[PDB]
Amino acid sequence: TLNGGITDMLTELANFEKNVSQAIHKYNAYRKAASVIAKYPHKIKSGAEAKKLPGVGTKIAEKIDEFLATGKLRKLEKIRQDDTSSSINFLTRVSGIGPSAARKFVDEGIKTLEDLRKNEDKLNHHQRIGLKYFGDFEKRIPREEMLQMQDIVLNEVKKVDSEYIATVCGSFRRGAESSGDMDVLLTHPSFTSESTKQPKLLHQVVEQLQKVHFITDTLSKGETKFMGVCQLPSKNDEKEYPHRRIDIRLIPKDQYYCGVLYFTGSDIFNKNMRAHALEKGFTINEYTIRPLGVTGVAGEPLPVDSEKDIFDYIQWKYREPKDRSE
DNA sequence: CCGACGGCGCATCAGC
DNA sequence: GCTGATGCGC
DNA sequence: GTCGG
Ligand SMILES: Nc1ccn([C@H]2CC[C@@H](COP(=O)(O)OP(=O)(O)OP(=O)(O)O)O2)c(=O)n1
Ligand SMILES: [Mg+2]
Ligand SMILES: [Mg+2]
Ligand code: NA
Ligand code: NA
Repeated sequence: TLNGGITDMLTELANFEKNVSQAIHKYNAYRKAASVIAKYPHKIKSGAEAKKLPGVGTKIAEKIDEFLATGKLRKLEKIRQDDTSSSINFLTRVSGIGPSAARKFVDEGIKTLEDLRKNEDKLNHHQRIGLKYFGDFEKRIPREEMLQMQDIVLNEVKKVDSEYIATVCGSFRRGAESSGDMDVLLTHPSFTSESTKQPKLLHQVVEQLQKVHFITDTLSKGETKFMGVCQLPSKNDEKEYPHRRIDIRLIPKDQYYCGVLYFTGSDIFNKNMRAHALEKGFTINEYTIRPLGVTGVAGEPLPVDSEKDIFDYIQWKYREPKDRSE
């Protein structure tokens, strides 16, 4: 907060473009812009001044201006009155529900938490579990709770296989005071860039979190990526914790540093980082960094021994996690 | 003025 | 069934 | 919507 009023607006605008407009570049434009301005250590006084930031542009600057002058932005207000827009916006807040579902659902008359609650049969497993946890999904997990769950997945994993190694990523890793969700990066000897790779691995751990009731519901699950719900065990007579999204990604043991870099994000930060890499003649993914130039065809992965080596290749000072919001 | 925008997992559907 | 696309997601 | 060619 400094320029919260600004970032908010951009955020709203970005939500619009993405849910309603289905103009994903404009969505990306708005968020980068909001993240840069969020790091900005001064209270912006004008658009021009914002313009000096990378990602802030001419339009966004006129807006910031009407904004600073009126405390508002018409276009937002006016969007705010559109009904089709409010439904989509509402619907898209349901996990599993995105731009196209929300429009067909709107088209078919489903448009409120009510319409939804009586039409579970028209949803997919995904959206049904999302409907189910609708407000919980919207709550911030505070840090002390994060410390509790970590402890659990960790302790649980050890139990399945001493060898497994799980690490809590996303906003947590970035030292946040409250996450949004739980992101678990996991590895095991047995599965490497050239392994006879075991689907047993993600499975047995998922299983183990189940039997312990940590894990309550499943959103998706492949042989390397699991996406579901978990929850902390409540004390006698104490009212239970909300349900949380938890993501567990299984990574080749060996491509760990690329793995952790990726899962720690931010998403904006990675977006920015991967881009700079291209610039620099590279192409970074969760597995490897590879040379990629002129012909556009990439080459063999360069060796890496730390997250650091990935910043090195691209000419960037190491940015510890706390510095990853963008 | 204009092409490109990070890179990839899992679910679902149609084509065959 | 498989392959490719599209949705929605991290 | 912006950026960089
Ligand atoms: N479009 C995205 C979204 C996410 N990720 C990466 C960023 C880190 C990891 C975890 O993602 P989230 O849990 O969505 O984000 P977070 O930074 O952990 O934030 P939150 O507190 O909202 O979970 O996935 C990404 O590369 N690209
Ligand atoms: Mg997260
Ligand atoms: Mg997550
Ligand atoms: Na700018
Ligand atoms: Na959604």
